[PDB]
Amino acid sequence: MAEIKTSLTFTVRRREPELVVPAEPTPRELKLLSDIDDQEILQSHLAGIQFFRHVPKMRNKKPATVIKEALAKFLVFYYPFAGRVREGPSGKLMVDCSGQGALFIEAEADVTLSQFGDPLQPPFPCVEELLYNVPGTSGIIDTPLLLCQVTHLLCGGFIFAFRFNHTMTDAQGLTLIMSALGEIARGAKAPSILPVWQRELLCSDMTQKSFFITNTEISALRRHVPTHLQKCTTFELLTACIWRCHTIALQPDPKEEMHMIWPVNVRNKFKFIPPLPVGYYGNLLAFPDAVSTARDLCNKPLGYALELVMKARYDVTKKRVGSVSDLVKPFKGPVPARHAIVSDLTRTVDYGWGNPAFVGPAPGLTTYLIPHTNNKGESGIVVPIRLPSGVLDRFVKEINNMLTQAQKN
Repeated sequence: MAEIKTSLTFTVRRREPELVVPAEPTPRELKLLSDIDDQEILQSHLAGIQFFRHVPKMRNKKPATVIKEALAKFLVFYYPFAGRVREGPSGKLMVDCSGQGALFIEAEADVTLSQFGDPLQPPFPCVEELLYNVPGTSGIIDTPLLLCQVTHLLCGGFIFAFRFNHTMTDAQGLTLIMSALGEIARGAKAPSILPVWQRELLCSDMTQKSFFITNTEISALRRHVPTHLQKCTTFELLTACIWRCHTIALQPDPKEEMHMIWPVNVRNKFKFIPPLPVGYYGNLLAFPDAVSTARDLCNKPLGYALELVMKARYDVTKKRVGSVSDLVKPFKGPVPARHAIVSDLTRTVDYGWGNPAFVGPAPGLTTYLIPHTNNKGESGIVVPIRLPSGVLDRFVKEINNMLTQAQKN
């Protein structure tokens, strides 16, 4: 199984980050975060990256400057994104909407869009520099809720990176919000969709390796499972494989309980009554939780883990009509420690330079299924696994063994 090493590196020069406040005074309120965006597993950050080719007619305009000023005007409507989150009484998190400002970095990079390769595909080099981690930012509470970096290129293109605080929205929200920002950058005076905020309706020694698996091997793994389970998604399959291997490789007590947790967006999977509000941009995620004992995962074939993953998916999606509060629920209980997390990154913003050349995303195991078409014309999936060297080599060994077999028969 191949490793993918990023072989591009460049200087980045950044100015000092600036607080962007809404261009117009906004309401000073104390808003509540819903019970979905409040849950522990979602108390992280959520990151994205956009690549824009140079446009000659846009020569008189500085993308950082258009975007920064757009941002001011955008924060007028999305004024929670200029607030800080913090601890309510009891154990609930709220947004202090006082226009403190989002963070914005203007940067330049000694490199050109072309030097990234054909095509633009992740994982990207030097991303830690494209979107800097200003010290005193990475906490959930009392930090800016949005951090964005515009970095312009020697070729006249530019990269736009952004990190949202994940208690405020999810990837789908991000899409809406990014489009809103784009229309305001593009001359509009209001987003096409006017945002609402009604989160009450939802209350009541480590080493890294990235691996490419060709659709060849995926095909093999598919043909090596029970036919009644052969119709799964390739995400489902690969997550089965990772749960299985990570557990074997983790060398834990055969009695330990093993959890395989992933986000599933239910914005468009359920038909809600009452419907959702038109400008809702709160978190809308179910967390299927596939469990098994260590020893069953290790002793049984991949079909056991796979079947369990699909029963998990179904169980969390079983009901398809009802209220949000009945249909969408937090992850039950304290997220375990033996858990493993997998996000699916397999499934049109314009600021004046057109649509992006690429647009995507920057103690237990947390990994991503990243689409990646290879050097020679294989679609496939890149998995950025990171573990301790002991665990990590054992993880590769076991996943390699499964690979050899699945095709070799």
